[PDB]
Amino acid sequence: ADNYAATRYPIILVHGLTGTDKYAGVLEYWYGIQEDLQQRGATVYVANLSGFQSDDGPNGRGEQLLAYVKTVLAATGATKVNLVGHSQGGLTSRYVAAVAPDLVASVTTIGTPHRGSEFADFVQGVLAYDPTGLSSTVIAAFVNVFGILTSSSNNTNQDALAALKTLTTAQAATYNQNYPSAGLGAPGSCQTGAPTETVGGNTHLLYSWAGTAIQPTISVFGVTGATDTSTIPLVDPANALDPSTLALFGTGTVMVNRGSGQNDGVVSKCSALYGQVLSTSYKWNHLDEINQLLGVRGANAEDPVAVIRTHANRLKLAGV
Ligand SMILES: [Ca+2]
Repeated sequence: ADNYAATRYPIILVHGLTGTDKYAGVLEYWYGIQEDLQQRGATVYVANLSGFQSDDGPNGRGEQLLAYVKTVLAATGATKVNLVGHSQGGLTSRYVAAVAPDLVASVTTIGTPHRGSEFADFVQGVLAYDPTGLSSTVIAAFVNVFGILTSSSNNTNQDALAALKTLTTAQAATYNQNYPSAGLGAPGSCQTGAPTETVGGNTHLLYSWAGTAIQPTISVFGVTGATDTSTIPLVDPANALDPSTLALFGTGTVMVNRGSGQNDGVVSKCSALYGQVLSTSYKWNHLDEINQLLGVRGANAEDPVAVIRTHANRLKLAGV
């Protein structure tokens, strides 16, 4: 213990897809990160939202988080919170920052698809290929039951198709239209915006970082091969001990063929840019960003727990 990560305002960790579980259910989402932060003097809360849903909407994750923030403020006696989200959680965070600017002090997005995911476009295109349209109903029924069963609170508010639609490239562009941010650059620019945003009296510190383990190598006959820079070639134990390692290399290959460029298996570099970009050089796949699975990472991957801890100190020195 010490006060290295002792920020003025409480930190709320915001999850992306999968299960309406903040963590727990069958394993914590932010693996070992809450314990580490607490040990260094931080007040941390983990949001428990719908794993499958859109961010906006009456029953979306955005309104669920707003409610949660209010509960935390009432409990801690604090006046604002620092929001840090991974994946879709970064989009849920932007919603609260937009809808309730006076209750937010900073927004940090880790591997967030601000411009959507090319892999999402792929999955939906596949689903839409069924001329009878029956598959979409069955897979939705299957993913929804999964969500409620994996949910810690066994939340019945799941909508697999809404969540899929949300991570889509086209839908993201509409989201950015409805919930603009000074941290965002022009669409199609692959550029970031300003490091802060002042929503009338309230100023927000904006940060982001991406993982770019999946790099495009060569193209031949149309296809482009990719490389997983987070692992030592072939022999890396991560390939054996963490099944998401190879899985994300594969989804990352599909993305490279959809013109995404370097990515983390789900989100590309350009789609993740927001506010003050601390780095896009991390050799991490989408799940390494949150120290998964069970803390397993490739030999070339930076320590995610260390980066997040260092960031809580960054906020502290910034005054939030
Ligand atoms: Ca991993």
